[PDB]
Amino acid sequence: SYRLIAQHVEYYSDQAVSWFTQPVLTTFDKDKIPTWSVKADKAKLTNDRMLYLYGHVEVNALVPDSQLRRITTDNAQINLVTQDVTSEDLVTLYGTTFNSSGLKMRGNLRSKNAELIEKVRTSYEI
Repeated sequence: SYRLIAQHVEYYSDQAVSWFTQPVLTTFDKDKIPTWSVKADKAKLTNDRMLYLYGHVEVNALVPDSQLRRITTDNAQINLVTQDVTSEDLVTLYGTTFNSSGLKMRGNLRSKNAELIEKVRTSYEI
C-alpha cells in the first residue's frame, strides 16, 4: 500500500512513463499506518512500478519501531511492489545508535534493513 503525491506530472503513453516534480511517496503497513516517507526533486515511474528518484532524495521513518530513521543520497531507485531500494551514489544512513556513510546502498523498506557497499565510515569512529 502506497500513495504518491506530486506537483507537475507528465505521462507519455508511447513510453508508458510518468515524470513527477517534487514527488512525496508514502508507504503504509497492513493497518494503513504510514511507515515511510520518500521525497526527491524529481522522479520517473516506469510501467512496471520502478520509481527512479533524482535530486535530494530523502527517506524518513514514520514509526517509532525502526532502527533505521533516515537515508539521504543524490539519487535512488525503488521497486514499489517489493519495496527494494538502491542507490549507486554516496549515501548516509541515520540509525538509532549511530550514523554511517558509504558509496552505494541496497535495502528494503518492508524489512527496514539497509546496507552500504563500500568505503563505509561511522559517526562513532575515532
